[PDB]
Amino acid sequence: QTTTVYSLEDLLPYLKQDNVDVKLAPGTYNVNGFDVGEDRLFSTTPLFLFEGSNSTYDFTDVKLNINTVVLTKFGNNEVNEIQILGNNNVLKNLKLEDIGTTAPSNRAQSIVIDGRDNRIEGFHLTIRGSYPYGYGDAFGKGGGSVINHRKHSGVLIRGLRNHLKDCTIISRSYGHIVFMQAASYPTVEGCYIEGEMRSTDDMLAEEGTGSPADKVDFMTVWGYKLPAGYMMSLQAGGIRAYNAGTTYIDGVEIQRATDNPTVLNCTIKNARTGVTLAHANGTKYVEGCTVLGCENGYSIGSGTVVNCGADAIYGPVFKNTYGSDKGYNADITILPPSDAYYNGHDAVAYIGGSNHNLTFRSEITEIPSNLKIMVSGDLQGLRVLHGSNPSQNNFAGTNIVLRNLTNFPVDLHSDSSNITVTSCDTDNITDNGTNNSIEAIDC
Repeated sequence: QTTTVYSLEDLLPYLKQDNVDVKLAPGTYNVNGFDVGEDRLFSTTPLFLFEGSNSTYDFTDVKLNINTVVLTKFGNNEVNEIQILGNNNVLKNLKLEDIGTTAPSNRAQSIVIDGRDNRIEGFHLTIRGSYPYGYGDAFGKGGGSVINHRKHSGVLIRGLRNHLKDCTIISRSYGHIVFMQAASYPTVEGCYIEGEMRSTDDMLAEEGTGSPADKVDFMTVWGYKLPAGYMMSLQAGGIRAYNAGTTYIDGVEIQRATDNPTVLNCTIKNARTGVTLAHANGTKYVEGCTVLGCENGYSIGSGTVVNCGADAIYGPVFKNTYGSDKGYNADITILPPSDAYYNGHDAVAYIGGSNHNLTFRSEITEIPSNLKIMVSGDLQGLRVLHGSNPSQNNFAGTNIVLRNLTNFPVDLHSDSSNITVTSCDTDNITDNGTNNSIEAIDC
């Protein structure tokens, strides 16, 4: 009972209907500035507002090119390209590309998933257009920013039991790539998520150019001049959950934290973090993932990370977020480097909180001398120097199992206690903590 349409104009009325089975015919469809206006294709934002329920939309072999100037055609208002408000919808196989790099007038998201039991599968999304682009979050990601931002993020998962499956999300925009706000039981599965990087040294080389960073003398939002020797993503989170947000289900506005997120078989490359779910409540579960060249690998706060890998070229593979982290169980492989090392954090892992069970595995034999597993201590992390983000650094670790099946050294700080360490080698383990146990393992 599939209805096939051959233009965006004939597609739009179906987005208001329940129980439809619609296919946009293979082809290339362009959305330009002249398509936005009262008498034009798109009079309102979101451009594609899926209000119906129990519908299926087939975008196989559809290329949708959206000119980034459309992000400025709705005044000082947020522009979403796609938003799902209905329930039990399936959208599949769309290839969506932002054309050009024009920044939104306010902010933008490519896709916002509200409602319940929706699935977006097989999408290929290229995100462009944001301001400032080139600094990551160094000069602001919220209010009071050093440089005023106009962010543009990829997929915002909200609602209930919403599902992003087998998608490719490429971001060249300052914003999250995939993030969750007020989402209950979201699932991200089989996705490839990719940003790009820039060194802080390259940013500092803007001295004397009159760039926005040069005009503030490179003073970051963290309270200090941008330090040399770090590799930053130009994006925010690869997959990042919020402890806040607004969603809509069945007409009901809901403000709540993300809860019960699941991330399965995802690859995240060159983002600010691979998988960060520490701010979500409920059960956090991450399995089968690969994090490459991110500033941080896995930070879920509490729950399970199993059969996951990350390299350590730009940041630690593992970070406890706060000293209140409790019950973080993790089995992480430190992968061979995906590119040259540029890790100014001087750690492959930062461990704290209590009652964790942590296994690290690696076949790396060539260990850079600045890389160690830290239990407590003063992490030289880009965003936590000099008292910045104080709850995220310099906290105690107690009652933690640490199985170090790697050649990386371990430093147990004086704030660590009751750490049960097993390790391939114990000669490179420094123990300044209280009542820690260190035992050797064979190979």
